[PDB]
Amino acid sequence: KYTVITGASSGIGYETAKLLAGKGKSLVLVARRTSELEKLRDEVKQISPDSDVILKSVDLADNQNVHDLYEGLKELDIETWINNAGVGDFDLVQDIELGKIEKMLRLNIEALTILSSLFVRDHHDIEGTTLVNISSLGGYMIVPNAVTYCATKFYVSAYTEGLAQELQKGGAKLRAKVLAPAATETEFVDRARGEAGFDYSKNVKKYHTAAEMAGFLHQLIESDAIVGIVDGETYEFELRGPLFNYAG
Amino acid sequence: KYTVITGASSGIGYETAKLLAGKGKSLVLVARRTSELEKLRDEVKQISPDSDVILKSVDLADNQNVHDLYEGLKELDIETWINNAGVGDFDLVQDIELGKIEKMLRLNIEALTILSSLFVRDHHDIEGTTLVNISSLGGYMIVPNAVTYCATKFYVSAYTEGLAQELQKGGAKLRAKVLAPAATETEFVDRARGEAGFDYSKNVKKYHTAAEMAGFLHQLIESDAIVGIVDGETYEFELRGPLFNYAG
Ligand SMILES: NC(=O)c1ccc[n+]([C@@H]2O[C@H](COP(=O)([O-])OP(=O)(O)OC[C@H]3O[C@@H](n4cnc5c(N)ncnc54)[C@H](OP(=O)(O)O)[C@@H]3O)[C@@H](O)[C@H]2O)c1
Ligand SMILES: NC(=O)c1ccc[n+]([C@@H]2O[C@H](COP(=O)([O-])OP(=O)(O)OC[C@H]3O[C@@H](n4cnc5c(N)ncnc54)[C@H](OP(=O)(O)O)[C@@H]3O)[C@@H](O)[C@H]2O)c1
Repeated sequence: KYTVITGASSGIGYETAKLLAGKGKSLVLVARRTSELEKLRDEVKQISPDSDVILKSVDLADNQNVHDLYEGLKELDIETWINNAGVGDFDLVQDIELGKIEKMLRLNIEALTILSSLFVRDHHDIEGTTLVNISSLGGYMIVPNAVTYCATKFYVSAYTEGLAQELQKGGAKLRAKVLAPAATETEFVDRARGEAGFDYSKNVKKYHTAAEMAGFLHQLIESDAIVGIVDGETYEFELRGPLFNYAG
Repeated sequence: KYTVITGASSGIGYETAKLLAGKGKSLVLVARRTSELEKLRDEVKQISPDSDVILKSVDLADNQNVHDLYEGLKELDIETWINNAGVGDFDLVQDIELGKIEKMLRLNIEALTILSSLFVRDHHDIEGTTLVNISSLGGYMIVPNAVTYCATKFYVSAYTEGLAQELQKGGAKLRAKVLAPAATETEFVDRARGEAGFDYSKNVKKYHTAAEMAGFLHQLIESDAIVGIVDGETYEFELRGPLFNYAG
C-alpha cells in the first residue's frame, strides 16, 4: 500500500516522504531530478528498511506525461495521493515570460486536476483513501507581484474545497483535503525568481521549515478537516472547514 | 479602434457585439463557428454600416492558436479586449470526461491568461484601454455539480482582481475589470451538458437575458469599478471593488 507524492525531490514533498518513511509507509516519489529521487530513496530506506519505494522521473508540465504516470500506477494499491509539485513566479503580469507561466498553469492546475480526477474516479468508494492537494495561503489571499501564481492556487483551493464537499454529499469513502502553507523554507522562492540562495533566516520574519510543513501535512491527513492552513498573522497551523462560499 | 470579443458567435459575447455596434464600435469577433460569426457581421453592418468587423474562426483551447490570434491583431488599435469565450461542465469529478475538462482548462484559464498577459504587456500605459475577463458568480461561490468549472472561474476572478490592483498600484493607464454573471440565457447550459434545447423560461426561476448581460458588461467598462457582479439572491447588478482578500 503506497502513498504517492509528486514534487518529492525537494522541499515540502521531500520532507513528507521522510516523515511517512518514519511511519513505515511505502512511497511513490515523482519529480524530474532522478539524482534527487535516488538520494531521497536511500534516506527513506535507511529510515524504513521494509518500505518499498518507486521512483518516477516525470515532467508533469506535459499532459500525456501526467496520464502515463497514472496509468503506470494502476497496478498499485494507493491509499494516499498528494499533488505537491508546483512552481511560482514573482513578476508583474506585463513582465511575465509566457512560456514559464504556461508551464505553471500546466503543472499547478492541469496536472493536479488530471491526477485528482483519475484518482477520484478510481478511489471514490474505496475505504481509507485520501487525496491531498497543495495550495497556499496565496490561494485564499492575493499577494502583490504573484498574481498569476496566486490565481493557480485559488484554483486549487476552490477545486479541492468543492471536490471535498462533493465527496461528503455523495457519501464517498475517499477524503479530499487541501493544504495551504505560508512562508515555507524550500527551493520555491529560488525556483520562482530564477536564481538560487534566497535566505529565509535573513529575509523573512515568519516562516515554517519544510519538515514542519510535512508534519502539518501529516496532521491534515490524520483529521476530519478539509483545510489545513497557516494563519498569515499568527503563523499558527489551523485545521478547519472550507473558506470559500459553497452553494450547498 | 477595435474592441476584441472572444466567444462572439453566441450568448453574452454576441449580444455585446451588437450593443457595441449600436455605439459605432469596430469589432474583432473570435469564435469557432464561422457560420455564426458571418451572420453576426451582417447584423453589425446593418446596425452600423461604417463599423469595420474582422472575424477570426479560432479554436482557443489550443495554446498555439491563442498566440497566433494575438500576433495577427498586433497591427490593430485595440482599445478594449474581452476574454468572454468559455465553457462549463455539470458533472461529478468522478464522472467528468478528462478531455472536455482539459479543453475547459485550456479555454477558460490558459487562453484567458495568455491573451490577458500579451494585452497587458502591450497596452498597460496606453491611455483609454480596458481589459474585461468574464468570470461568473461561480468564481466567488462554489456550485455543486460544477466543481471544476467553478474552479476555473475562481482562477479568472483572482487573476483579474490581482491584475487590476496591480495596474492601479503601478499607475497603469490600462484598466482591468471582471464580469461575474449569474444565470444568463445563452447556449452555456447546452454546451456544458452536450445537448441542445435547455429552456431557461421553464427551468430557471431567476436569470438575465444575454442582451441584459451585454448591458451590465458595457456599464462595467463605463465605470471605475474592478468587479461587476450579479447578486445571486436579488439578481441586482453591482459594480464594486474586489471580493477576495488582497495582501497590499
Ligand atoms: N515554499 C513555500 O513557501 C510555499 C508556500 C505556499 C505553498 N507552497 C506550495 O508548496 C508546494 C511544494 O513546493 P515547495 O515549496 O516544496 O518547493 P520546491 O522545493 O521548489 O519543490 C517543488 C517540487 O516540485 C517539483 N516539480 C517542479 N516542477 C515540476 C515539473 N514540471 N514536473 C514534476 N515535478 C516538478 C520539484 O522537483 P523537480 O525540480 O525535480 O522537478 C520539487 O520536487 C508547491 O505546490 C507550492 O506551490 C509553498
Ligand atoms: N450563461 C451563464 O449562465 C453564465 C453565467 C456566468 C458566467 N458565464 C460566462 O459567460 C461567458 C460566455 O458564455 P455564454 O454564457 O454566453 O455561453 P455560450 O452562448 O455558449 O457562448 C460561449 C462562447 O464561447 C465560444 N467558444 C467556446 N469554446 C470555444 C473555443 N474552444 N474557442 C473559441 N471560442 C469558443 C462559443 O463560440 P463557438 O462555439 O462558435 O466557438 C461562444 O461564442 C463564459 O465565460 C461563461 O462561463 C455564463
